[PDB]
Amino acid sequence: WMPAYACQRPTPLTHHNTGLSEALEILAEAAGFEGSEGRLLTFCRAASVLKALPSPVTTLSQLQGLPHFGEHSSRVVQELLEHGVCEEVERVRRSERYQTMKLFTQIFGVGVKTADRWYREGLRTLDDLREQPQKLTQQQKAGLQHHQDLSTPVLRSDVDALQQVVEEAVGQALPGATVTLTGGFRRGKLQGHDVDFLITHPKEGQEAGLLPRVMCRLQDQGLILYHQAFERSFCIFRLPQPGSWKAVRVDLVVAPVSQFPFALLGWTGSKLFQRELRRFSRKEKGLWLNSHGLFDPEQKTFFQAASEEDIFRHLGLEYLPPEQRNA
DNA sequence: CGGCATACG
DNA sequence: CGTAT
DNA sequence: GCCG
Ligand SMILES: [Mn+2]
Ligand SMILES: [Mn+2]
Ligand SMILES: [Mn+2]
Ligand SMILES: [Mn+2]
Ligand code: NA
Repeated sequence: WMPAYACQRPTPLTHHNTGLSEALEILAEAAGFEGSEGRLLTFCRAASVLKALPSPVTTLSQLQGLPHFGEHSSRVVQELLEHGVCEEVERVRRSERYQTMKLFTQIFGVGVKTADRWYREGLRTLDDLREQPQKLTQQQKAGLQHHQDLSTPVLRSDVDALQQVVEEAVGQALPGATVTLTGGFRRGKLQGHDVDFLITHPKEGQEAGLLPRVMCRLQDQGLILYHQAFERSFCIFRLPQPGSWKAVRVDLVVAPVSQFPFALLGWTGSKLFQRELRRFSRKEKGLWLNSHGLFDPEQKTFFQAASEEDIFRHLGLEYLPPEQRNA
């Protein structure tokens, strides 16, 4: 009843087991802070299974047979059902290690390995990081300088205003080029931590050199606070606000139209959905999937897709619209 | 036992 | 390493 | 942590 891959089942944005999935995702996050990507994946998968169930779980017996639910994840659910709280989860929640790792890794430019080094060096606050600016890359400095704004949820009004200015810069840089909203907002989310845009042109090859031209034109309009030939740009915008402005993270990607369905699929997510889809592709169908194409390593050929639907079908998967990819 | 998605900057 | 989904 |  429950397939093992997240790409084989609908996962809507609103589901019926937020309490259980949120607890399992704390353990997944903590597993990553300690350097166990395997444990992180399992806990993420178990949480995602609960998001795909049609009703709330109220008895431990409702977990029998579900993939990715073993002794550990079942004990967590069990404790939550009986006592409303899981000791392990609360221990992690309150721990200085978890709180400081979450604080540091939330910084744009800081990952687990960087945050772990700083923690081992005794650092605990953002001010501690500001004290010693020599130990900061230019990317981390931008992330730290705009951390407050970047912690404010991005709203749909922000998306619409951002798309207008991106579309204007793109149109000035290359007539006929298009801008597609991707990421969580394409999956139907009402908030987010950034905005993701995918850019192409209907005539293969015309998009060459586009992203630098777009960035220059945004910078000349005073819209760029930070950015780094390139096809992916992880920026921070200076988004006008009534009488003021706020910093917003914006990802711009350029793809040739031949790759557009694969880039759209990859950049629409969710993150777990794409990992599971790529694992399914390779492990179950012997095909290599990424945001550029779908590769057959035996024939040494690429699958010519015209749409996301074509990709799902070539993989033998029932099509899922973006709003059902919230694994 | 060993894998666990797969790229670009 | 960081980033992205 | 779970599973092929
Ligand atoms: Mn008990
Ligand atoms: Mn996003
Ligand atoms: Mn993004
Ligand atoms: Mn993301
Ligand atoms: Na980070």
